[PDB]
Amino acid sequence: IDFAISAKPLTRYMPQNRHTFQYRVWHFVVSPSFEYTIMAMIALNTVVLMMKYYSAPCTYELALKYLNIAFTMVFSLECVLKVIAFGFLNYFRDTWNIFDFITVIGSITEIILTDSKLVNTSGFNMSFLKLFRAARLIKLLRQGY
Ligand SMILES: CC(C)CCC[C@@H](C)[C@H]1CC[C@H]2[C@@H]3CC=C4C[C@@H](OC(=O)CCC(=O)O)CC[C@]4(C)[C@H]3CC[C@]12C
Ligand SMILES: CC(C)CCC[C@@H](C)[C@H]1CC[C@H]2[C@@H]3CC=C4C[C@@H](OC(=O)CCC(=O)O)CC[C@]4(C)[C@H]3CC[C@]12C
Repeated sequence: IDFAISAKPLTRYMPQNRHTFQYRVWHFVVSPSFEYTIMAMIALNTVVLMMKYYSAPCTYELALKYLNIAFTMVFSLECVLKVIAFGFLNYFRDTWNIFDFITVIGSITEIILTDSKLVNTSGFNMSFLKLFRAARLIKLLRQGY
């Protein structure tokens, strides 16, 4: 029970400036119209991962392609909305953000390499990049405790 040896610090992410940007976005990030509106985008994104099936009409496969993009942008827009509102160094210190950073930087590059302008050759395969967009399911584990 004597963990008073640690756990001294608290939040300490206050910008405390009423600043032009930093205390304009930080107010947006906190005070849920964002905490529940990103807990709803990781709720529909765990439904477009279950909606893949075998022999889809090729316009079902296309609706999922443009939905996956429409969640990657939202999750990437989240990513550059917390480097701004918290600062770069205070962002990469929760370990639940450098997880959400990796999944988005790994799913941004899944959209590109499976698109044109770059070829899938040189004996290296983009099949393992599907794990990065199927790892957004673990973002639901965060609201366990
Ligand atoms: C968290 C959950 C409760 C929300 C929604 C998830 C499931 C209820 C949905 C998502 C994807 C669906 C699947 C998507 C595709 C198919 C193929 C489909 O096969 C056909 O094309 C034949 C008949 C048909 O068109 O449904 C049969 C239903 C099934 C398995 C669906 C069953 C219901 C699933 C699992
Ligand atoms: C974004 C989240 C909430 C996913 C839930 C959306 C689904 C309710 C939508 C998205 C893609 C839709 C599908 C896209 C393509 C088709 C093929 C379509 O078959 C056709 O050939 C008709 C017209 C066409 O798409 O060319 C019939 C409807 C269906 C199954 C749609 C049914 C409704 C779906 C599953």
